[PDB]
Amino acid sequence: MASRILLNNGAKMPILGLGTWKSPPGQVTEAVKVAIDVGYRHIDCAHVYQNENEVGVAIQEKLREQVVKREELFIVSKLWCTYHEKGLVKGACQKTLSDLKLDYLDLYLIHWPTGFKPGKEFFPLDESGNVVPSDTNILDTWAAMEELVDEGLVKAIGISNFNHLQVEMILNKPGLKYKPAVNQIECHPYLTQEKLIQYCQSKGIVVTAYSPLGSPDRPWAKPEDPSLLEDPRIKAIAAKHNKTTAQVLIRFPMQRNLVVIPKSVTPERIAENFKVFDFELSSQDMTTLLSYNRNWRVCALLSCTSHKDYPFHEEF
Ligand SMILES: NC(=O)c1ccc[n+]([C@@H]2O[C@H](COP(=O)([O-])OP(=O)(O)OC[C@H]3O[C@@H](n4cnc5c(N)ncnc54)[C@H](OP(=O)(O)O)[C@@H]3O)[C@@H](O)[C@H]2O)c1
Ligand SMILES: COc1c(Br)c(Br)c(Br)c(Br)c1Cn1c(=O)ccn(CC(=O)O)c1=O
Repeated sequence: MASRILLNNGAKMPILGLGTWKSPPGQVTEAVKVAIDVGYRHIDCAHVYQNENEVGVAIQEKLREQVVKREELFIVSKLWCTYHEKGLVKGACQKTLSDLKLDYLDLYLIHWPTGFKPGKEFFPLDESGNVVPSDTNILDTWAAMEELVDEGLVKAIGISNFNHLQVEMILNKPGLKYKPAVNQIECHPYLTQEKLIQYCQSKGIVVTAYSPLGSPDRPWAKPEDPSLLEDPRIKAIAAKHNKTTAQVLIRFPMQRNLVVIPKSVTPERIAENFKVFDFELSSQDMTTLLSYNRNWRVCALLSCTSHKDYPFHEEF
């Protein structure tokens, strides 16, 4: 589709972006310098990726050589769960601004619908292994997000891993100032998200799909797990197209009006990943892909299954 989808806030947003979860501080700068070199204009970031400083370096570097202008960059960070208490949102936002070395974000997401106990510990757990919630509610958190818009710190606000009932709850929030611009969710061939994707676009909310390649590098990957990249059925469509299994996987959600944010620190792969503004997949394959759906989640936040705002109990 069109390279820069438009958000319900006036801004357009690059449908392909560089993902930075699991990109170690020591490698992430050179990856963001490279990805910008090849053409990426969109960076997916989070405080909880513990590399924002290093990311921010690469971004400043490119501006101060005027390889790209600020207003050309679509930069996304997220508010981690330990920061939902409304009084802490602003500070968390400023901190990530300071890390990235930016005056403003193009998009700040509520990273998960679930509030954690505030601290340094990103995932605070009781003795049984479930996280320690805060009794914060979404709407209060969301309202602090809105204040960030009005204050000029962020240009848009979205949500990530929200079920539809959770988006609905914000939409129907009395006194609502801004509807969420984006829902960032897990989306890929073994989790096609047809129902929630439908719901979100219809409400005029742009859907970014995360872990498009299945996130083989996810730390808790069992060896016996399915691998998108090494699925014979998916390898074929790629050979048929004279492109890589990954390039398929990346163009797939793009042909659904989703935004997509593959992660790499491998400069070769980073650029292999951007070589997708120049072909098309057939409706034959598109529907075949959608048929592989196993309702399989890479990110299920299982330590939070007994959190009142755990989002994955809902069908969608
Ligand atoms: N909002 C949320 O809750 C949430 C959750 C998960 C992810 N996300 C976002 O989505 C981004 C992408 O998702 P992800 O990090 O889960 O995993 P992913 O993008 O599905 O896959 C990344 C893994 O695949 C490898 N890879 C990258 N390009 C490749 C290529 N062209 N060929 C073969 N292998 C390739 C990478 O290796 P190397 O890097 O070693 O090359 C890395 O190990 C994240 O980084 C994050 O920004 C958001
Ligand atoms: C639920 O909190 C934990 C816990 Br508990 C542990 Br242990 C780890 Br490791 C992570 Br990375 C997290 C946070 N987390 C996930 O669970 C799944 C994906 N991600 C990446 C993301 O949210 O973008 C997490 O940070």
